[PDB]
Amino acid sequence: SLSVIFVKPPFQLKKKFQKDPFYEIEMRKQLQMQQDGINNMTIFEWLKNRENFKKYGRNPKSKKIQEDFRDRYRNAKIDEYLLLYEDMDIKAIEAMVDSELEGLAALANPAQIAGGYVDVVTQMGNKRINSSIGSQWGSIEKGRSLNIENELLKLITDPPPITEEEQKKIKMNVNLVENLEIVK
Repeated sequence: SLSVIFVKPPFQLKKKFQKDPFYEIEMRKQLQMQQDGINNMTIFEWLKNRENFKKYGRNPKSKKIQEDFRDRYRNAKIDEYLLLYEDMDIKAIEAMVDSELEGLAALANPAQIAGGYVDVVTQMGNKRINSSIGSQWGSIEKGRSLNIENELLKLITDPPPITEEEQKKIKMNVNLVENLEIVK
């Protein structure tokens, strides 16, 4: 196993998300899923994805994966609502579902700057709370995602070091949710 890496600086619940209590709940939900997404990968895996994202950029395949899911999810929800509430006015249901989907985004767990190069999409989440996380991950040259890689390198290079062979068998171990910082 490995020592926990806490994200530095902590993620922030910005001013405009403090009004409605749903946003706090969602930010934890979303940071969790991104956390779980990293801790599912191996040290070598994560470090490669970050290597590639830095060297070649965003993966064009991922936007298509996501829109394809939206389209499925849209139709899936319509059927759920048709059959659950007995409204056969599929145009009404379609209107309603499309409202919901306006403030929803396919969730890349984790984002691509944060080592999720080839993500498989399966859940929807608040588009804005998702874009807050996404910018707070920072840039390649500076930010929270960088601070995770640097700390993770010191861990593997300090003695007794970790070879690629052992990198491929130790899973990531970050925490993005304990220290969530509510702006004051």
